[PDB]
Amino acid sequence: QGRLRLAVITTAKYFIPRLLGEFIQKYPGIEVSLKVTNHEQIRHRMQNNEDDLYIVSEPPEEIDLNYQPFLDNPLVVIARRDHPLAGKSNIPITALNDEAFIMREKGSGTRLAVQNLFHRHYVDVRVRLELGSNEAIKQAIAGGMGISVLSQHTLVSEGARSELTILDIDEFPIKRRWYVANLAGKQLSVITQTFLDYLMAVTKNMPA
Amino acid sequence: QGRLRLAVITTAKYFIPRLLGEFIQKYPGIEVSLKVTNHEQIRHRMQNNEDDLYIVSEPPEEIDLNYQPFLDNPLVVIARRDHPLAGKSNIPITALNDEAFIMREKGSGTRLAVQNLFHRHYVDVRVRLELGSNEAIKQAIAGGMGISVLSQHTLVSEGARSELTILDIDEFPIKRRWYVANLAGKQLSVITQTFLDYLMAVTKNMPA
Repeated sequence: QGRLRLAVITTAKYFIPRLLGEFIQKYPGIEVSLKVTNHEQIRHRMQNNEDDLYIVSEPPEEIDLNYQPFLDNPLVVIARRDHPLAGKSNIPITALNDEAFIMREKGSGTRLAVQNLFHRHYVDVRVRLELGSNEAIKQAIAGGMGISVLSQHTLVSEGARSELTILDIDEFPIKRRWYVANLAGKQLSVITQTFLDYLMAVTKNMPA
Repeated sequence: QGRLRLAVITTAKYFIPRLLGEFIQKYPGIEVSLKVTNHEQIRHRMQNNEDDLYIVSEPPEEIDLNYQPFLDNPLVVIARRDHPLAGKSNIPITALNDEAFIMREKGSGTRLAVQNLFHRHYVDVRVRLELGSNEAIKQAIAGGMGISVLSQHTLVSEGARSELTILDIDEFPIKRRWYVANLAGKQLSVITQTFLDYLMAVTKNMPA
């Protein structure tokens, strides 16, 4: 028996549940409660010590954590397939200037990495939609409301008649990783420790 | 010009963005910030008066709101298509007893309606996964981790080789509606008022 409490960043909401399936067959006593949030909300969770484990791409600055990388999390430029640059290669990052660009909510680590990248490269995009969900943003792109940068893991749901496409823009993908983390020095439960080793083992040489 | 701040329940994250597309073409000055949450978190938003408009299915009890229904939000039983009851009709609600059943996070209105319905009907389900996201739950069902009850709006993404199926269980769908709401007596901005009328008009006799 036992409860495992996971908090994960938004982009891990498909992967982790799917991994839970094998895990839970292997340990039928174990209950799992999963919270899905953005990086800002997950810092608070960590500050109130709410969970056993946290999955993050960017470690919160003011929290002391142990962690291991287990999977790449490349962030890519997504557009609709009728975009004029769809299908083109070696697109300079300068081509993004003044493009209609949908942003995630404040507190998103996705947004903060895009902002840092654009600042670093003197890129100015035209933002009028701040949409607090990866799925909302994919819908907006599909409805012709612009391009965005999201985790490539969000495109795993896209099949068949997917309107979405990755633009091969320079400086992309934003190289980023998923980490499994716990409060530094925190004595981990045996359930927690078991999941952690399970996660590390199943992901060992896995691509994205 | 102007900013519109929308907070919506999780199940409205596909619909509303898609409706934003026509709206924003019509008013190119208008910036829209969208937050996506569950009912518990949206009560807090309302308590701190954070947004112009709120989309909810169940009005928070202790907040005084104006609101209008604009779209049905039927909650249905979802399983994987190899489920033994997949494809059967007039399934009594008693068939749910001891079924492996994935729940949403505490604070979900989806969860509270399922709990009320099951209590009312003396149904006990076997819960070991509490997954804080509709998408997480669809992934779990697809990976054979059980059945759940979600908004039918979450199945709009399912196409092609969808593993998911609606079980025709009695007492389902849970009849529920999306409402667009604002703090009672709150003087609405002209941007806000414009969106509201736009929403009401475009949804007027729309099915689900």
